[PDB]
Amino acid sequence: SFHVILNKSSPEEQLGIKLVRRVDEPGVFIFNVLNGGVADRHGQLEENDRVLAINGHDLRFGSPESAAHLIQASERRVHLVVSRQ
Repeated sequence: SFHVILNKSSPEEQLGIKLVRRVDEPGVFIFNVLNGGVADRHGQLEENDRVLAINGHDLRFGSPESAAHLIQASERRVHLVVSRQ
């Protein structure tokens, strides 16, 4: 796994990542990265990356709903632990 730090300019700003579940395996995955958004401009995240944790909260067997809630909860800093096949 590897670390990605994204910073929100405002607490309500979205990261520009659509997170999804999969029918046949556990995990929270990136479906797409929105052009010009925070994640896109940072440049590291790719489609199909798995989000393993956000700000120290484990998402290995978590949901995109929990991920969204955690992203929103942070005032600015979003520390993602990510894996890529």
